[PDB]
Amino acid sequence: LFWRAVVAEFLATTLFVFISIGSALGFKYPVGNNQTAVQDNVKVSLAFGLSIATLAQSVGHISGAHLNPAVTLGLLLSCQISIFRALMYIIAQCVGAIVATAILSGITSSLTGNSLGRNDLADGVNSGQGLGIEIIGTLQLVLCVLATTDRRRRDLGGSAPLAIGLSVALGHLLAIDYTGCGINPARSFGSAVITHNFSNHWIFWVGPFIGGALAVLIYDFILAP
Repeated sequence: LFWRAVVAEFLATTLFVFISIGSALGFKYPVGNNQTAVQDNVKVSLAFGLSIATLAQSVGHISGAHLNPAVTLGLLLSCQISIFRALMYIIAQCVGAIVATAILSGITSSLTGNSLGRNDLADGVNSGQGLGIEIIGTLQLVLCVLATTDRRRRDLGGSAPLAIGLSVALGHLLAIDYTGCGINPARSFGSAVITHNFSNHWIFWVGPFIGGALAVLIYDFILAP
């Protein structure tokens, strides 16, 4: 049923976001200077992608397992996710992330103020610079998704969820640390709501939007017909 998908996406995002920040957080907690002075990212990129690949099987069976308003937005233009479906879907995806961080708050305290659960730009990375990164990051992800819903040389065989998550994993490998790999307004927002915002918030929300649109532009018009 229609409504079932909404809750499906909702819970899906909830557990997904939890795992994502859970890993990154996980390495940094036991008594400061021992292993995680600055964590070993490959684990983090992995979890971030692997997660998507798994629930994409479980929940993505019905809802679609978008877990990303931007991806849904890109899909809106091409995949035609219905004028009304998109709106509700984004609502469920957005709110779910919030419960995720909320539930994770009940852990420990060390530094309240700077980059804790949320992503931001470090040192010599001007906002514009940060913008292009996310633009491309999402552009990649959307490209893979639209790609999965069509014939392809020796067709994918069957590991569709794995392929997409791997695409997320790659998109992650490039900007996981660069921009905290936003490419998903839900992930950036969820963290933003609990700490509760910062002016730099626009970047991580505008990039995926513009990037996804640019992505379809390439496939739809030049790489589709």
